[PDB]
Amino acid sequence: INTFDGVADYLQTYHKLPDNYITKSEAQALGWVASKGNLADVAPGKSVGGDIFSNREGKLPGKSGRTWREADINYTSGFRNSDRILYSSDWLIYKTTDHYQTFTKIR
Repeated sequence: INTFDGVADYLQTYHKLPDNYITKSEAQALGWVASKGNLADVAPGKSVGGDIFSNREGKLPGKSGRTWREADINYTSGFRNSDRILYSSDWLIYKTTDHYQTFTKIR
């Protein structure tokens, strides 16, 4: 599952990202080399997702004790694309299609 709707629904319902996601640290460990654009070479079918998103430009809504995490969307192979899903600890879901420049709420 790696589509906006698909990951959005999965998260709200199962409260974890689907099995095709790995964090950046786990992908680095597995052999992911960002400037080589090789994720799909060292980890076919996998997307990076689950890392904490700091929210410093402060574009997404904050709240006492709320954490934001991210996951890449639409990724198949090559260099990571510009699409990301943003999900809080309390399950508000937002998406970005321009490298966190703008966000739209989707759930």
